[PDB]
Amino acid sequence: APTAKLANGDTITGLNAIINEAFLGIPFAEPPVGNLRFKDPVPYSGSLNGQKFTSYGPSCMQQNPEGTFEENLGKTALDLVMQSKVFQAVLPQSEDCLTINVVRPPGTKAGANLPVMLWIFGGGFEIGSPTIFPPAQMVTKSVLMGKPIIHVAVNYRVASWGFLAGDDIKAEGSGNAGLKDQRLGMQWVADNIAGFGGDPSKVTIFGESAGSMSVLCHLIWNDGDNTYKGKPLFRAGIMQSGAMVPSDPVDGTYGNEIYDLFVSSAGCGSASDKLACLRSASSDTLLDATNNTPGFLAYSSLRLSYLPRPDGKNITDDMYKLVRDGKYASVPVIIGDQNDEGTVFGLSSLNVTTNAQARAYFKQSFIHASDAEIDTLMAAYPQDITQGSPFDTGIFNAITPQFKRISAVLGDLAFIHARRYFLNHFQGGTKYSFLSKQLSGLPIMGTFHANDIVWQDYLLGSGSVIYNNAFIAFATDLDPNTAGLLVNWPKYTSSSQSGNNLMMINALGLYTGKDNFRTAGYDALMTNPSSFFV
Ligand SMILES: CCCCC/C=C\C/C=C\CCCCCCCC(=O)O[C@H]1CC[C@@]2(C)C(=CC[C@H]3[C@@H]4CC[C@H]([C@H](C)CCCC(C)C)[C@@]4(C)CC[C@@H]32)C1
Ligand SMILES: *[C@@H]1O[C@H](CO)[C@@H](O[C@@H]2O[C@H](CO)[C@@H](O)[C@H](O)[C@H]2NC(C)=O)[C@H](O)[C@H]1NC(C)=O
Ligand SMILES: *[C@@H]1O[C@H](CO)[C@@H](O)[C@H](O)[C@H]1NC(C)=O
Repeated sequence: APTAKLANGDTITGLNAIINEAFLGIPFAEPPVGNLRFKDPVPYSGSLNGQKFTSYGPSCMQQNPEGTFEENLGKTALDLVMQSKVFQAVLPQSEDCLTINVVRPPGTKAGANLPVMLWIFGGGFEIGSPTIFPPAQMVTKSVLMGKPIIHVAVNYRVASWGFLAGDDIKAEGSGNAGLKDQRLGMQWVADNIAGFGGDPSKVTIFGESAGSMSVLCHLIWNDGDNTYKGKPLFRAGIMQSGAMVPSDPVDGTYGNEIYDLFVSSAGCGSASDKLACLRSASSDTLLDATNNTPGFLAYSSLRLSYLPRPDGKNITDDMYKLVRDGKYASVPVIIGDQNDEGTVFGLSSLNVTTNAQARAYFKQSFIHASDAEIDTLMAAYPQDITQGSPFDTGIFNAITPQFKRISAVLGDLAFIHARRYFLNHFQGGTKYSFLSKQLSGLPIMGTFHANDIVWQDYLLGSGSVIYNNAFIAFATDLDPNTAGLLVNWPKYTSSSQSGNNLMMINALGLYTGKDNFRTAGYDALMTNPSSFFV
């Protein structure tokens, strides 16, 4: 019964879920299969008139997080689970996965002109899909606050299929395919969303983790040109854990190293035209090859095999440099973090137990860093177990003498101080920042990376007034304060400003604070960001 009219005039039918109306599995691009593998997506051209969209399509192919070229039980066990029929029955995957999803308040009709919140899932640029991030909580809340919004989730290619790099990809101009899928989805929204009751001039893009870093990539995309048909694609962005990607270009050292290993595992090591050889390999061969390169939970940890990289075309340069140079879209922004971002990633190196070992690991991970730089970093992030993450836990959580130390560095470099760097240089619009400590006390993990997904999509907690209410107010009014919070959210200007510039969250509620913690670490990492690029 719920129906919507697309830009071409097609009339589609959806699912009435009582609490909302969903249109799930709408294709937005041609299947990037066979000879279209690794290439920019192609707009869908067929007709959908008369078709019904009542269920989530399959996720793009997924890389085993324990994947690696070494043989280990974690990799194997994980393969057994993902490849099992029950798992494949619950969470199906396919290379034919470029679909978009629209969920709206009950009774919405075209012409409602409601703000749109476009969700970009995260998953290490290696796993994930819109299916595991239910929008009901966000949609119900916007109705209750009398500020209804339309939730749009776009699917995009992950791992090798969406982020293969190296000299061949570069030469062909096929870099950052997965970000191009997201960019096409945004154009699909600009063209079609009105028919669903949405206002295309009121789009706020938001994502968590790799999805958050994706949001930043969209601000600096095409050197800050976010227009399509002369109009902005989005008017605001929200970043939940992640800003700049600390990465070398598509044709750099590790981009080629991973590419060579992928090609060899694919059995294309002898082809003179390896891309052509990859494009005709079976789906299982490419899957096995991908799982033979390191996954995000493997020892390599955040030194990712697949991630966005400057390609000289769409991401014209070092992302830190682009933000420093003013090459971004001029939109207001909300960016925040979870107190203990690094704890899950610190679990990947529990065999690093001595200071010498920790030094070697950092050396191995940051190939452009000098001894002197590695020295300043290890001085700024001491072995002292009270200093590490989970933060403020004293002598607790010391699985090994380096765990808390390694966790602190990874979380700061990848998420926390990267956020500070962004806020100190971004002058494109009003900035608001938050820091959550909602789970202080949770053994080992603390206020871990991605716990915000639980409070935003699954359960109500103290953080939910931020993750739902505050975000919906921002999408609607460009000010999180219209949410009617008990604590005013102060604008952020710089980390060295006078008073409180951070909205904080604890188990009891909100309070404000300052973004002035671990400044030695910030200087050790952000003085010359590129020294720590992967
Ligand atoms: C030492 C090496 C060099 C150091 C590093 C240097 C540079 C770093 C460069 C890049 C870093 C980029 C990292 C990007 C992303 C990190 C990877 C990541 O895990 O994300 C995760 C981000 C969140 C995300 C999307 C992931 C997987 C599945 C998701 C879950 C499935 C289920 C669960 C629900 C909450 C379950 C319901 C629960 C109940 C109780 C109701 C979900 C949705 C929580 C959120 C999860 C991946
Ligand atoms: C911790 O374990 C990792 C993973 O097993 C070790 O790294 C591997 O070590 C073997 C043997 O030296 C090498 O063949 C692999 O190439 C390494 N893999 C990677 C991804 O680096 C690591 O040496 C161990 N760390 C310590 C301090 O002992
Ligand atoms: C990427 O950059 C090229 C070169 O400027 C441009 O022609 C192309 O449209 C861009 N792609 C996207 C998806 O914006």
